Amino acid sequence: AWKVSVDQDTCIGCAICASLCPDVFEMNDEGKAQPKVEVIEDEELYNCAKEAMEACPVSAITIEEA
Amino acid sequence: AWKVSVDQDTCIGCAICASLCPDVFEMNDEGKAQPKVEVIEDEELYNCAKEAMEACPVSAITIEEA
Repeated sequence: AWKVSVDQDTCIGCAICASLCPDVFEMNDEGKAQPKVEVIEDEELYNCAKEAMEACPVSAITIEEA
Repeated sequence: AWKVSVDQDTCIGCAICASLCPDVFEMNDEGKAQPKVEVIEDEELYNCAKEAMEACPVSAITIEEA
């Protein structure tokens, strides 16, 4: 499994992460992304969030093995 | 998108679906499975939930076009 987090202050709110992997990232009240759950257990859902991570224009998303 | 449901009257609480797809299924205070989410959007999460639905011993899980 992997821990997933978005740096709110660093996120610029473009939402490509939520467009690429809505199963992990959603946009909140304040226009920033956040993960729906702080962990991902399935591999291909990991692949889904990793693509979103790698397309972040400011590297606000981090995914690390738990 | 798909809606995931667990029939609370038919669920035997063996937790198979939670072992198969922890990204979607969790056990409630009543000891029955329940989805951790409102809606699945993409293939990856859909595939994980579907594995769990076909393993369910009493057919408590449905995944239908939202």
